[PDB]
Amino acid sequence: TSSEEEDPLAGISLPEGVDPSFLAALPDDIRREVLQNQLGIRPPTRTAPSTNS
Repeated sequence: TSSEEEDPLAGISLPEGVDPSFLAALPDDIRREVLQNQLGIRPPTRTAPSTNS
């Protein structure tokens, strides 16, 4: 991990419910895990509505 934590008031692009404290304080592994699996949202370009969700 790093001390460089992303703050929610810093206008960072996260879905609702997803707070960056556990994302920045814990590794990037479970960070992408919780984003992709829970919300189904993809930061890369959406070309398929039937995504991993």
